[PDB]
Amino acid sequence: SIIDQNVQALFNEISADAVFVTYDGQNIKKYGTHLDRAKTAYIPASTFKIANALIGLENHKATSTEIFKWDGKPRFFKAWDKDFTLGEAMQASTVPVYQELARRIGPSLMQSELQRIGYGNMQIGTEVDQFWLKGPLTITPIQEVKFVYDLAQGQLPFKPEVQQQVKEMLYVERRGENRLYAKSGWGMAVDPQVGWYVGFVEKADGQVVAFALNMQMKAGDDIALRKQLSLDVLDKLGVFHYL
Ligand SMILES: *C(=O)[C@H]([C@@H](C)O)[C@@]1(C)CC(S[C@@H]2CN[C@H](C(=O)N(C)C)C2)=C(C(=O)O)N1
Repeated sequence: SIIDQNVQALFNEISADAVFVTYDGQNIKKYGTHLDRAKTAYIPASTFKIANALIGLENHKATSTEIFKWDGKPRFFKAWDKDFTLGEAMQASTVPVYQELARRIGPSLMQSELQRIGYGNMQIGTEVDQFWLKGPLTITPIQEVKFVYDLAQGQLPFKPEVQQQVKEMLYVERRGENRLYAKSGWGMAVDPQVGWYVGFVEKADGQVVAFALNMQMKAGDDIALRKQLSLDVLDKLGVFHYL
């Protein structure tokens, strides 16, 4: 089609290895300059916040109303120097809040919950507040896309109210009837550094298009490029047209 061409021509602009995967419940579609990336496992980085919230709510280690208090030790960013709910930390990608959550879960529950749902290679090593940021946990774009697809459908192995709560922590914007949910990620502590823009689009007519951008990142890159590249693709596909 000409849709594909317009989509690929977008990537013909970008000088970084990238793949963009879509999943509608039937077919995987892959776009970008390095298609092989879709099958390659990278660290989830801050995309793991989705499964961290799920496991934590499912196992009574937090609620979506509980306030995670700033403990006075300044954080990497100044925007992180306050109190957060898990939903608020989800949009601000507040890492220390989600590290506290991982420490509340602990290594034994975290491991067995990840085996139970089959998330990536299901490997955490020895530091329970670090495995998604530096490894050994890794996951393919195809796996991320099918994961967030089931989330949107309520079909993950978690209580339906728990998926509903983490789902709405991901809500970004709606255009007329169509809803966009998304989570970004930048694993800087690894070589190569990996960028993520995972999420989905919920039509009003029930249908769901999950998506996963995965690209290589350089120190200094445009922190906004992951989201603006994904919205351009989704518009070129006709899944989430610009207004
Ligand atoms: C997660 O992947 C990553 C590490 C520290 O866990 C994290 C939280 C840092 C960044 S960069 C920074 C956080 N949010 C900012 C942003 O996107 N905007 C629009 C201001 C930049 C990210 C990231 O996803 O970019 N995640």
